[PDB]
Amino acid sequence: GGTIARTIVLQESIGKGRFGEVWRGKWRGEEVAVKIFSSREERSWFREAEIYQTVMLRHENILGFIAADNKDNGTWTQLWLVSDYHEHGSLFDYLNRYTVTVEGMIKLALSTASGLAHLHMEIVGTQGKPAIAHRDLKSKNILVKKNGTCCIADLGLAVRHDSATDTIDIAPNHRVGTKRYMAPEVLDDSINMKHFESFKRADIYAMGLVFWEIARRCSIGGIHEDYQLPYYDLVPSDPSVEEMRKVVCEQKLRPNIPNRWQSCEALRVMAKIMRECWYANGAARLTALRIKKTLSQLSQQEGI
Ligand SMILES: COc1ccc(-c2c(-c3ccnc(NC(C)=O)c3)[nH]c3cccnc23)nc1
Repeated sequence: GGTIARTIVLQESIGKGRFGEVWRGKWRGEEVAVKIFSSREERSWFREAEIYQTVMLRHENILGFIAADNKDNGTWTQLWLVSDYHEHGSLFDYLNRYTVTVEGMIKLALSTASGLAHLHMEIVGTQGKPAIAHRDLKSKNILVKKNGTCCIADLGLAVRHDSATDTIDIAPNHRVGTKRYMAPEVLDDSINMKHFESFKRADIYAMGLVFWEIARRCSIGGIHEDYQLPYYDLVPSDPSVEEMRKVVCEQKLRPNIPNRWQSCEALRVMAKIMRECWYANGAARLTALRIKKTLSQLSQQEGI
């Protein structure tokens, strides 16, 4: 029989995904994360398995995929996905529990941008990698590793591009991600979903929101802000597309950038990156590769 799910023992319930239940399990003596889907969720399981098996996807800042498998308990079949386990869990959880140093903030922002740049990058060759857009980037979908760096997770809603024909591998539905992090063009449905670059640009808007969440938690001289989700000051919990659209598209508001972020170079660099991810016009936003370059130049300066 099989050598994956058969030999894994579930230990602790982690929580529920969009589809699938998440667990901490033990495989060959090591801790692993397991996501379990029912038979009726096969389409969601298969699509996530497909994204994680993309040629050349592996990267230090992308969740490490182990395997897709099935497990029959004698009554029903379970569809499994197995990955590396990260004890800190999400960046959302990490930022709620802790404050970070200037060094800590740059490590989190650089690692996030490096993972997104890798996802977004097309690699030519026999073992080429297609460009991939996430479509649901948020702090709850980024995990924090023991070394204080991030890895991008929740790849189930991703879209992949074929550069030669300029085609996207699936027929994309509108507004699939988390409403709070939807880019202006997604909220007002002006996004041209036939152009792959549109999805990459919408991911950068969401990454800007995540950088704002991190920067709030950066403590200098014991001074920092409390943890908040972006737009906590303007929309209810679980906002609708309409509530977000009125704020982001009509009133044209963005998360507030505090005055204290101008007192420190690292916070001035982060604040400038945010403003340049938040442009209503996606074509004006920075690329993930440009952000990675800016933050790498900053990490080198701070001696991280
Ligand atoms: C390809 O296989 C997987 C397996 C698990 C997850 C996954 C994880 C996950 C991963 C690693 N470590 C942890 N660690 C702590 C402490 O939660 C949690 N959290 C989630 C929440 C919702 C949906 N999926 C997930 N994704 C993909």
